[PDB]
Amino acid sequence: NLFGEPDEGIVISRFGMHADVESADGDVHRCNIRRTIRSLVTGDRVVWRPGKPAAEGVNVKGIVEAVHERTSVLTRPDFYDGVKPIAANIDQIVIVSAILPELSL
RNA sequence: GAGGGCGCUUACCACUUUGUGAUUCAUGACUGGGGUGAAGUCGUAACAAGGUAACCGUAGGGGAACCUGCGGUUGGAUCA
Ligand SMILES: [Mg+2]
Ligand SMILES: [Mg+2]
Ligand SMILES: [Mg+2]
Repeated sequence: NLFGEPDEGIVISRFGMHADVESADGDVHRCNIRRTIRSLVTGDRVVWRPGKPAAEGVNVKGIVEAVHERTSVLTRPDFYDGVKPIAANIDQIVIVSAILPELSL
């Protein structure tokens, strides 16, 4: 409760119980998520509010309220896990491989 | 004179000092695991004969669930 300013920002990472949300200027600010969120991935623009600092200048978390529409999505299914999206909202993929341990085709 | 007092000295001994142990609390870089986490990643181990029957003890292996070797049990199916 007692949330802050609704704004657009880019999610840095995903940690299940919470997520790292970068603001519109480059501020690392971790936030938890809304219970109605079906999925949240790395690099997804969201609607979020950075809570309210209890101590003056020292805040713990904010919340991520809403999720914008997807440009792309990387959904890969799995046995006994179902279809799970990994990443989204991307234009280019770079397949990176090495000769060690193996280089398969 | 007898005797007493003072003073001195000795015995006992508190506090106090050094050397060096035992024990206890607080602090403590670092470090060992474990628990609590529905949505995160990695795999599909076990529960059906769960797709190499499982489990226990022990040794070795490797991100990991685990696997292999030896021995035992049925808390195993199908089987005469
Ligand atoms: Mg299995
Ligand atoms: Mg099995
Ligand atoms: Mg056996």
